[PDB]
Amino acid sequence: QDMSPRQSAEAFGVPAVSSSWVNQDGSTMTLVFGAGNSVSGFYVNNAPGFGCQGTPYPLVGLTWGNFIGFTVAWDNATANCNSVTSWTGFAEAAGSDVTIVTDWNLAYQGSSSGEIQQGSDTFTLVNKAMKETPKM
Amino acid sequence: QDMSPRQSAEAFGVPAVSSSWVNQDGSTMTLVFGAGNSVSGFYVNNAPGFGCQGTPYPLVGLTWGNFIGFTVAWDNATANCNSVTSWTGFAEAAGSDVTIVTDWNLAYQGSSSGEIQQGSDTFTLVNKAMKETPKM
Amino acid sequence: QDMSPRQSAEAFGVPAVSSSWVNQDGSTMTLVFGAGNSVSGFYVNNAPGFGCQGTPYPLVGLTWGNFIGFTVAWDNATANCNSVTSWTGFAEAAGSDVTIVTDWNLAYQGSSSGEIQQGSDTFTLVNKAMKETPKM
Amino acid sequence: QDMSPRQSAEAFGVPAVSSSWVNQDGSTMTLVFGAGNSVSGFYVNNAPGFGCQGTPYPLVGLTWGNFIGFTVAWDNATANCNSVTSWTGFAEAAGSDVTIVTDWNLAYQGSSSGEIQQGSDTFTLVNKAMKETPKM
Amino acid sequence: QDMSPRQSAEAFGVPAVSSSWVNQDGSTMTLVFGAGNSVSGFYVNNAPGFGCQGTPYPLVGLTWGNFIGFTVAWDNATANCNSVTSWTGFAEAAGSDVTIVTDWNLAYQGSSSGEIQQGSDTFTLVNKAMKETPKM
Amino acid sequence: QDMSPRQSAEAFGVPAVSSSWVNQDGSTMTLVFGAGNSVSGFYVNNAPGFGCQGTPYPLVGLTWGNFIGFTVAWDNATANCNSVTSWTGFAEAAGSDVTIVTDWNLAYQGSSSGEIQQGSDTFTLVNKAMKETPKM
Amino acid sequence: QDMSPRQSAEAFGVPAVSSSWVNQDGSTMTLVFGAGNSVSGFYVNNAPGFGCQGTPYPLVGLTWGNFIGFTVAWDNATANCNSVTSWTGFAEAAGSDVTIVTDWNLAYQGSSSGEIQQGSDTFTLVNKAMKETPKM
Amino acid sequence: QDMSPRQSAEAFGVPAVSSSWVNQDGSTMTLVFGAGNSVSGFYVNNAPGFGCQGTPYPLVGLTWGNFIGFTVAWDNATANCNSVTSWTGFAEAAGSDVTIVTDWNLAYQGSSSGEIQQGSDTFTLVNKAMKETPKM
Repeated sequence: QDMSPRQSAEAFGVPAVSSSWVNQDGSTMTLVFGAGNSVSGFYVNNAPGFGCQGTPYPLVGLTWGNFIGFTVAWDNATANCNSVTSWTGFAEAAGSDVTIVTDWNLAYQGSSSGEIQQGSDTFTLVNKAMKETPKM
Repeated sequence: QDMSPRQSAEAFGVPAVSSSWVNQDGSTMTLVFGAGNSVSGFYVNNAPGFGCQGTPYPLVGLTWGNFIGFTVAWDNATANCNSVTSWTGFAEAAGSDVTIVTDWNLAYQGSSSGEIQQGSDTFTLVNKAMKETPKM
Repeated sequence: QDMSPRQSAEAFGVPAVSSSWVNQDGSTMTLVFGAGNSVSGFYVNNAPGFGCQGTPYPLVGLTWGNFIGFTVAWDNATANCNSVTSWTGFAEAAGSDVTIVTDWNLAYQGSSSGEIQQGSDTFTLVNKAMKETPKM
Repeated sequence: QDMSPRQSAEAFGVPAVSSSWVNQDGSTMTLVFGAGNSVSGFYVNNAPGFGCQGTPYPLVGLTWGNFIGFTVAWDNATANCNSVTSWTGFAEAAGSDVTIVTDWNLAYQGSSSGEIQQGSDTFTLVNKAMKETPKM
Repeated sequence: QDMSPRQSAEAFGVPAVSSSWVNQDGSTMTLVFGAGNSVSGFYVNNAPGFGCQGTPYPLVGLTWGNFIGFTVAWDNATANCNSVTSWTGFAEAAGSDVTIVTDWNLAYQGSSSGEIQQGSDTFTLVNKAMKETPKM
Repeated sequence: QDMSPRQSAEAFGVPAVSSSWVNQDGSTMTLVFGAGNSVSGFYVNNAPGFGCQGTPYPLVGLTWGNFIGFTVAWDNATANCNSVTSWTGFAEAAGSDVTIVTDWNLAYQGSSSGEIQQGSDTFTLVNKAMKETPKM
Repeated sequence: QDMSPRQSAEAFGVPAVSSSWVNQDGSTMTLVFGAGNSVSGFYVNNAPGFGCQGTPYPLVGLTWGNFIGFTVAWDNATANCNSVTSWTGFAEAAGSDVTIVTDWNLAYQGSSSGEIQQGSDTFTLVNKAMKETPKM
Repeated sequence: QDMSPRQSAEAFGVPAVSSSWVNQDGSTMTLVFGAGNSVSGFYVNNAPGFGCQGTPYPLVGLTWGNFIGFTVAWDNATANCNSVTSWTGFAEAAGSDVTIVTDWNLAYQGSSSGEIQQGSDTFTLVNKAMKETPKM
């Protein structure tokens, strides 16, 4: 019935409970599946024109099968951008790769009220590089 | 420094760490602010045409200030609709009322392919009903 | 020695650690077996004339074998009816169905004095509804 | 909004988060109020004609204001009686004392099926005796 | 080689992680083996001349192999005797019973001074009584 | 009501929750007062003729007022002496000149059966040395 | 006198429990002071010639007063450089900045042998940037 | 995937999760491998000329493979030396003849500012002595 971390990750299409990802903007995140359909990790935004680039912010969400959603609040020790984003989407095998198709909403303060900017990210699974040394 | 539950709730616009809400469809949810910008609670969906209606599903998200994001996976002990939804939005006063303006995304399995349906929910704060009795 | 969740669930008569139930009134609850004979879940009361209807309230109890007891306090973020109810009873097959035969007591505030109302609920196990989709 | 252990105990009518009690049969229990309306402790049954007399069994329940319910499974390391009892009731000041009026149901295995035996216990608060020595 | 609860209990000479015991005075206790050599449980003193008889008091201690030590502070919700006792000893076969042979020290306040009383309790293992009705 | 760590320490006659001690043989220990009468720490045995000397072994016990009991199992990652000891005793406080008078029992394997050796240690409180460099 | 997070951070010379830092190479880290002298956080290496650049790696360590030590294992979901680094050093005013002066050792596999590289990083405290829109 | 405690130890070259060590100066420590690359334990400093000798101080660090880093803050309940040290190094394993080659840095208060002393320790693994009595 209830999914373990590994089974939840396998049902999403990934071997490991920890998984590294990059999107089309070069933005990166780590996804960690846990108990009760949970998802945790960290997101680094490298999207052109976005404040709060280049440092990690925590993410939390939930998953079932190929489907996922997660949110990031743009708050950490380095920089706050007074906004939060949630992604929702699904996972598919796209060759020997694994991708995630998502759409996202970013809620933030505009000139006269709150606004919500929409977008779309496609994430690509990154194989853990076992380098064998820290030289080069 | 960092936001306590009461502080986080206050910053969002609500006097108490737990809060009940209802949207335009009669959908209901409870929101509980915790530490490190966390958000948890339960969602009961009463949206016309939606397949997992009437029972509570866990939600989890994050907040900062007036801004919020959260996710429900459509899986509990009563019913599974093989899908997840994420909401993102902001609080704002509408008189002595408090509302949450959100846009949402629902990722689910279509005929051949993953699909993302989109929409908007507005939530209105519901004061804890204080009866002296369970009799009518 | 001591009962694990799955073991405790099995001994009670149910194949899975989480289970959904409905009584004669359409009242619903979820039951989750844990360690040390524990029982937890949520109750939604739809009993005619009852003042805290339609929303979930936490329950907690204990089990051994076919036998169970649990309590709900009529307090959540939506509504408070200044009362608590305890159920006690046993599981028994009724064909391929599983039922819980319970008697209950509700302690509440009357006109001058604390009062205890009594009754009987029968619960019937509800199989997890497995849709491929949230669309209809 | 949410009650602390002390406030929950005060709302029940007792100074301390821990409280000792004796009923009309000389049965004894300890009540420990916790967070989220919780109640834990231990029950020793000295009721004429009951197996499982004279050792403590854990209790769990919930409370709001003067109202309480809690259950005991007749299982511990000393003796199992394959049954569980839940009490429900209310607290009142009865002179300088504090009492609890409860009714209870005991679910157990009868000769041809499950049965539920009802009863009534009145518990009296016992002041912690500070003896000042273990001699006499 | 770090011991599990079952392994620790088995090395002490009992089949199970929880065990019930009785000493020469009718005093009773429950022993629970944990991780890191740990021991917890509950003690009921029915020794002639001791205050603080007839109610359970937490115990805590450690074990290695056949050897054990544990302490009870004479403080619970019912009564405080402003004193503590420690037991130290060993398990041994006495026929097909299992016993624990122990010496004990009780520290308490005398007429002018701290004092330490000493003696020996021998404990015999009690099989869990499976009565399978609470009738008798 | 319940005793806090600081309160439990102050009652015992020491101004901090963590405290350092040495006995007549130069054996040393640290005592950490916690919730629920609890006591934990480490013991370093420098007693002539004892086999498990010079390394720290965990202790646990309980306290009330100026009374205390604790045990040490003679098992850690350096050496095992297949034995356990418990101390019971009382504190005697004049300012920062604080002593614990104790008696102890050592249970171990003799040549033909279990045996218990008795002894007395006097512990004296060591004021934390605040040296401001590791240099000499 | 046992230090709280805020007290520990203040003794190190930073206002807050979390802090962001940058070293002479553009490497970045986040420091989080906890209880029991503890330190945790995340490190991003942008040092010239180092593998495992540009992603966050957990750190952990301890502190007393102005003094700190911490370790990073070069392993995360993105990349493993089969090596670990520790930093040790002290905080000092440099103008109205706050710096940490540190020496470090990196242990890694060389052509035949374990090897240890050494150097110095100086870290400067970065104020949290409150941008209050994610635009730019 | 993620490394278990046992796996992390085996990778480091030691057969148990808890392990005892001694360096050239007779300083001793215990190393405990846990989840997430984590390392904890205690360090006893017997180095000539060092101010915080003969008592255990906590360590924490991280490991990957045969590489390790850990720090000790020179603060405990016996003595504070207002300084911290970190070791980094690698294990060298031939059967049960296992060594850790390390280098260390000691940060402390000099006469005019912070200073960092460097050194090298070689640790050698000590096989847990299984002595079967505390007697000699």
